[PDB]
Amino acid sequence: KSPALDAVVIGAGVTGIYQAFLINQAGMKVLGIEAGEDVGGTWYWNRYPGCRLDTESYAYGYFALKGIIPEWEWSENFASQPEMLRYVNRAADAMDVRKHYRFNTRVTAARYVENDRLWEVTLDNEEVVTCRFLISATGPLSASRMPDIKGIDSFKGESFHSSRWPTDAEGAPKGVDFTGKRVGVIGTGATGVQIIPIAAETAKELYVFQRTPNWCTPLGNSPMSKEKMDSLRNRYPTILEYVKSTDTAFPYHRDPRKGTDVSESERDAFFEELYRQPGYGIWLSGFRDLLLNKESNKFLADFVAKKIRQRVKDPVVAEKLIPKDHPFGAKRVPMETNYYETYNRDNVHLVDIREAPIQEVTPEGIKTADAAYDLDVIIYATGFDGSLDRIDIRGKDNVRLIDAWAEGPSTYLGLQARGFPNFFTLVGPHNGSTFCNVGVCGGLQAEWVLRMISYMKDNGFTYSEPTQAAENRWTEEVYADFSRTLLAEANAWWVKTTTKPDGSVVRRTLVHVSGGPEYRKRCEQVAYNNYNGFELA
Ligand SMILES: Cc1cc2nc3c(=O)[nH]c(=O)nc-3n(C[C@H](O)[C@H](O)[C@H](O)COP(=O)(O)OP(=O)(O)OC[C@H]3O[C@@H](n4cnc5c(N)ncnc54)[C@H](O)[C@@H]3O)c2cc1C
Ligand SMILES: NC(=O)c1ccc[n+]([C@@H]2O[C@H](COP(=O)([O-])OP(=O)(O)OC[C@H]3O[C@@H](n4cnc5c(N)ncnc54)[C@H](OP(=O)(O)O)[C@@H]3O)[C@@H](O)[C@H]2O)c1
Ligand code: NA
Repeated sequence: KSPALDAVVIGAGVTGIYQAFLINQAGMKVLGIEAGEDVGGTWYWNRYPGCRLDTESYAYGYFALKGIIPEWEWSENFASQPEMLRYVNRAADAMDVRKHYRFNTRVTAARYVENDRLWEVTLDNEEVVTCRFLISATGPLSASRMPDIKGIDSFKGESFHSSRWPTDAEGAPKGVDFTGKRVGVIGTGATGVQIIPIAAETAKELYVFQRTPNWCTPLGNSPMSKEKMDSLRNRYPTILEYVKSTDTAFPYHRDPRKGTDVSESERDAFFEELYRQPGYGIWLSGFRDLLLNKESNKFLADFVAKKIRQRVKDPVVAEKLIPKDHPFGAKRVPMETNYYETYNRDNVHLVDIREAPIQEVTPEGIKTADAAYDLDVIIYATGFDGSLDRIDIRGKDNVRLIDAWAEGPSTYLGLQARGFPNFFTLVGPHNGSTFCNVGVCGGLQAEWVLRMISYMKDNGFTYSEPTQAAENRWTEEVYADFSRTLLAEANAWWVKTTTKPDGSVVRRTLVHVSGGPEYRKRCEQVAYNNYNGFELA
């Protein structure tokens, strides 16, 4: 029995559509599957107020850099979601990729057929399709879901979850005019920090329910002149080589100096300058030991805390906005447009729900351990937590992917898992999404997988699976790299420690943090050497 398809690609975000385009371009038969109506992923689903890139538009736009849509015109230095969706749509047109997709269709199960070396993919628990290779591009973040909070359904006002915002016939978000309404926003991640300032413009009152403050820095967004855009486009071959060489694929690289190689005076001027410069420079152009050394991190953390105390008038509000929890840059840093100055407004209140946890949502609003809040609107900006978990993925011996990774993700090259032959996992925390410019990182990863699939076709191979030794070595290296950073202690739950019944200890990280260029170099050493570490047949 032979499969109907060379490959199934799950997902129509920037990663999946590019992967599908590439497979078809190589003269293979691909079917893409997408839950939503159309292309975009992130940029299709997230329509909340203030949704905007943290990556410079020209650097995220890999499809423009690569010469798929080089004529593309960015209107701002950090594109908003509507422009992002137009971008993805234009790319999809040029790739002529929509014809290879089933939209409005959810993959419910994927089961590997050992005797046939193929994947049975189940669509909406009904139709089954067969493919040689299954490729997930289901997103590094999973699921809009109501958060773990009692009484959400009881609220009589307007509810919004940030990743499911209601829209009008044009696709533009609706119910965004908060004139005369008392608003609650739960969560202060990158999503909340984008919503809060804009909600404040129209809301009668705004309560921010903050469980943990993040380190946020100014975005410094501005419009993009035609002159600048043309100048950038002309420089695209240089820009593409540059972003292909930095550790994150953002257009920034670490200063070669340690924090202690300069005086306190010099560090101060250095930070002051970066802080005022648009984009991630203050994080990604920092001293080389910023994420390796406690003292170095403290220099910058102390500086950013100084800035928060500058921008927020009330000294009490300010200290509750400054993290003590974690080092600077240990989470992907939220960038902001006048975030801190929002709290200076009369109609804006910070509610500390660490000290006073939410007990439940109510017909009238929200109830904390020591107060009740009457509200007309609640916005859940409460995040995402994996996209693969929602699919019943079964490998050899009917083993669940969920179980195989229960002790932490285990892969070779971040791309295949032993037990799951012919299955590629694109763009997730386990292969570097967390801190990447995903437009570039994801695109490069899809090209590598294409090259592997093409090699197998050329050689008549129909089976690929990592050896246990290659997978173990790779996964142990990924942990070792991670453990040398400050992230190890900062996010404890990012490490899975298993002490087996026999007494041995296994440590895995949920988050791969190695430099992109180094990671790709390793992938090419493997590929060139006839995919050493993969069993192929
Ligand atoms: C608000 C927001 C802002 C961001 N900004 C940046 C940024 O500035 N820079 C950056 O590098 N990264 C950013 N990211 C991270 C972002 O995930 C990537 O930039 C990128 O969009 C990921 O693309 P993707 O194709 O891999 O996944 P997605 O864009 O998430 O697409 C995955 C698709 O798969 C579909 N899918 C999932 N499961 C199934 C299934 N079972 N069956 C059928 N379809 C399924 C989903 O519907 C979705 O459309 C941001 C993320 C968010 C949420
Ligand atoms: N380009 C951009 O500027 C942009 C915009 C949005 C998102 N993103 C990316 O997408 C990722 C997700 O960001 P996000 O802001 O949507 O989510 P997030 O980072 O996970 O933050 C969710 C927020 O909600 C809180 N929270 C979660 N569950 C809660 C509950 N049950 N009750 C009360 N509070 C709760 C969290 O607090 P705790 O910390 O205590 O859990 C946190 O403050 C980010 O890592 C970011 O990189 C990027
Ligand atoms: Na105030």
